[PDB]
Amino acid sequence: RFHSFSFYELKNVTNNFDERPISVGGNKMGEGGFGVVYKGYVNNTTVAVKKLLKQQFDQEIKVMAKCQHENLVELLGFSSDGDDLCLVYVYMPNGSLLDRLSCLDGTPPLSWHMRCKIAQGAANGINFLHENHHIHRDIKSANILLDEAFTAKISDFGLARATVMTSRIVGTTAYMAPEALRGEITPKSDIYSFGVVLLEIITGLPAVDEHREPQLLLDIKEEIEDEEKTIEDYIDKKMNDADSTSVEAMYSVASQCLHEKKNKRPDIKKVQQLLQEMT
Ligand SMILES: Cn1cc(Nc2nc(NC3(C)CC3)c3nc(CC#N)ccc3n2)cn1
Repeated sequence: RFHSFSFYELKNVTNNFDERPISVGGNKMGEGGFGVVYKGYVNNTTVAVKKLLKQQFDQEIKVMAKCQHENLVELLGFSSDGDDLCLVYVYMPNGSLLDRLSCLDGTPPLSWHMRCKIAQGAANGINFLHENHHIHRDIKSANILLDEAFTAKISDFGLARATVMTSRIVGTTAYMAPEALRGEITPKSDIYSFGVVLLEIITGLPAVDEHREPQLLLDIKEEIEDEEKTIEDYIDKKMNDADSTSVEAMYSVASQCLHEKKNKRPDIKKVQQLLQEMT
């Protein structure tokens, strides 16, 4: 299905992998899942080039082939010329949800209306993966990309897995479920991580911050339950269109996702249903 590249092609499309900022004159859009991503070109389509480990390259293509959905990023191609490896996708013009929440490079803050659509879209993408018996294992705002219409697209299926335990604990610790940190592999851990994403959407705060109390965003749930704070205290001030009702409705979903006991968390279908009722 995917078009097979050759390293020279990609070297050139990326202006010899100009690994520097776009502001200056480079091509580096960013770095992430065991790699770097630069803006590239294929005739009419702008591509994202993921220059990289081998087993994470092999799995990404495996998962991408069976999992095509409007809320999953689309893989167009790749190149496997030696130890230098490359993955190629439809370029997401509005980058990651993490970067848009932080207004990286001066992009305007996302409105509450836009935030609600992104949360629903991301929940729909997770639903598709769970329906297809796949556990993402690295649900985070850096892995939620935004297209030309700010439609949420789940990315990075390198750690994805098709109850079961592991010796190699992998993921982003600020987003990980307690049982995932203990080696358990369960789709219930993806729900917990999605709860952290929902808190990031409401607050616009990063999942972890050394210079903050609490350092971990997931801990604001406790502050609220203990009444040391309100959700209203944490609503992102960079919005003019949030209303208490839908904000509290999204917080309620986030709160349920963040249950310490995995079996007490809602499944993705209940999450999707609850986010749809919110609007
Ligand atoms: C403004 N801006 C647009 C972009 N576009 C973009 N960014 C991707 N990753 C980021 C966020 C690290 C750079 C990306 N990633 C994949 C999948 C992978 N790897 C597929 C498409 C992508 N498109 C980035 N900043």
